[PDB]
Amino acid sequence: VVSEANSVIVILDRHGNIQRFNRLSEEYTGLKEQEVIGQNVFTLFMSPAEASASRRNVTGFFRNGSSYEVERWIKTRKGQRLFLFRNKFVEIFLICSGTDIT
Ligand SMILES: CCCCCCCCC/C=C\C(=O)O
Repeated sequence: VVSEANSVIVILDRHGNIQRFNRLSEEYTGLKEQEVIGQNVFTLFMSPAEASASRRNVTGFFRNGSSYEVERWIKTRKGQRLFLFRNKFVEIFLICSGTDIT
């Protein structure tokens, strides 16, 4: 293996259901891409408080959408971890470019 990635890259739809789930995201969660595509990212990987605020962002972003950055406490195999996500359209899908800033 010649190289690795430094960012958790998850692609979502307006409902928050996962479409792509890169390799670093699997290592953080123990769940492979095949398991989580079609699954809701909010209920899977964040608490109710974070899920609430995030789900409104994604829904609001798909209405009047401008690229933005967000800090979201994510729920991983080693407890919660804070990620900076750079979010933007590809318009059906939302690319989430995350960095563990814990
Ligand atoms: C362990 C996988 C974590 C992927 C979670 C995606 C978070 C993307 C954040 C999107 C909208 C927001 O909250 O403003």
